[PDB]
Amino acid sequence: ADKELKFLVVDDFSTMRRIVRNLLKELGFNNVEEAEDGVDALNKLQAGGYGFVISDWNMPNMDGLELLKTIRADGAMSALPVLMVTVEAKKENIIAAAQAGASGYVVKPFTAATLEEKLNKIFEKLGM
Ligand code: BEF
Ligand code: BEF
Ligand code: BEF
Ligand code: BEF
Ligand SMILES: [Mg+2]
Repeated sequence: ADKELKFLVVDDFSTMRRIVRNLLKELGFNNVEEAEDGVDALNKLQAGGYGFVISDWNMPNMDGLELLKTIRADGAMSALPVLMVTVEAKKENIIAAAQAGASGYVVKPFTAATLEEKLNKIFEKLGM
C-alpha cells in the first residue's frame, strides 16, 4: 500500500499510541497522527486527508464502538478503514464490532507480525 497513507491512531493510553506508531514506522508508514478518544478523533478527522484509522475500544467521552458507528454513518468517511485494537477479547465484542462495520480486529497484546498481516488483509480486501 501507499507508504504516504495518513493514519489516525486513537487510544486513551499514550503508552499504546506510541507502541502502534513505532510498529507502523517499522512497516514503512511515517504519516501518523494521534487522538486520545473518539471526540478528539472526530475533530482531527475533519482536517481532511486521512486514509486509515486504528482505534482502541475503552476510552472516555466517546468509546471505540461509538466512534466506529459515527464513522460508518457519515458520508464524508463511511468507507474509511477502521482497525480495532483493544484489550477486549470476548466473542461478543468481536461480533459487535464486525456488525458495526469494523474492517478488522486485533486483541492486545499483539506483535508486529500480527499488525502487518491484519493491515495487509485489509489492504487487499479494499484494493489499497
Ligand atoms: F493519552 Be493522553 F495523552 F492523555
Ligand atoms: F494526542 Be492527543 F490529542 F492527546
Ligand atoms: F482500552 Be482498549 F480497549 F484496549
Ligand atoms: F446480523 Be445481520 F447483520 F443482520
Ligand atoms: Mg483504552
